[PDB]
Amino acid sequence: MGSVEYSGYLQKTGGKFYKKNQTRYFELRGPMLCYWKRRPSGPHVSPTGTIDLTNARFVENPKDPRSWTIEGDHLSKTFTLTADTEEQREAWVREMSKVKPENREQLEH
Repeated sequence: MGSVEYSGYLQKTGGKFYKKNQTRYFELRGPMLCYWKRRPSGPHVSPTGTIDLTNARFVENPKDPRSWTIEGDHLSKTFTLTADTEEQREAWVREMSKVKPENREQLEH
């Protein structure tokens, strides 16, 4: 797509060794997720990095409904995305489900 469908803040691991709980800006562009060290001056600004969430599965942590576990065939690695609110908890994944995939379907055999 390239356009933004949804954006907001999430909690994640961070600090030098990726251990500490830090807040970062996230921005959803179709099946692609962007994240930023800081808020951009505009959509033309490059993100810090992206995650391919095409046909990704999202499962709640049994100890923390707000902490999503993200895995899928197109995913470079397992991610954790922790919401701040109950509304975000649900909306986050829902918005990432409304979007259409861009990648070609794979053979599961």
